[PDB]
Amino acid sequence: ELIKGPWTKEEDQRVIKLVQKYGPKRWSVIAKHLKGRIGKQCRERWHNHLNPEVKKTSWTEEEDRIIYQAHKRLGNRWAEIAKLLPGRTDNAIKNHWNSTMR
Ligand code: NA
Ligand code: NA
Repeated sequence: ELIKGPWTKEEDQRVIKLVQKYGPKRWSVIAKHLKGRIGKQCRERWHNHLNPEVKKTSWTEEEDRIIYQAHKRLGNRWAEIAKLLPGRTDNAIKNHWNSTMR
């Protein structure tokens, strides 16, 4: 019933299209359109990777410290580190690191 593993480009495209239709808060409804994926999965894929919005251009020291400790722990695993930062996607973190923390 439920599928696991990597998100395909087709699935990512689908989530974006459905968010435009239902908005960023009917995750269970959006999930009905994706084979084997549930609301929670779609929600996290959006907030941790797909969301194109930029709401905060500055970073706090608390965020930097979390990234630094996670990097020592895991290395350059942006997708995993993104799970630890409430308002950041993996790409946001990757760029912040290479231009300010590296
Ligand atoms: Na589904
Ligand atoms: Na995040």
